[PDB]
Amino acid sequence: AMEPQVTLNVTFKNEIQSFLVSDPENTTWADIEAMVKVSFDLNTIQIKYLDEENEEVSINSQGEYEEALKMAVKQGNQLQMQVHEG
Repeated sequence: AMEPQVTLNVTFKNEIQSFLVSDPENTTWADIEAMVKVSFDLNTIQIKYLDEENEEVSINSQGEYEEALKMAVKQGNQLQMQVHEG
């Protein structure tokens, strides 16, 4: 046990919102996507994050989300995310 609170810093265009997610192992990618959709009024989205190689990589699944979280643990419990419409 067990990943600590993670901060998701999510950019859409020139807006950014930070979401403090208390128990990331207890979350689903579907839940996170839904939060981002509701926040930015988006329907179909692609979300990317900045990985260890400092490249934007899309998260398209629960597994890709879980891997992104493993990285966040090593990087100060935060993820820098970018959202694109469509």
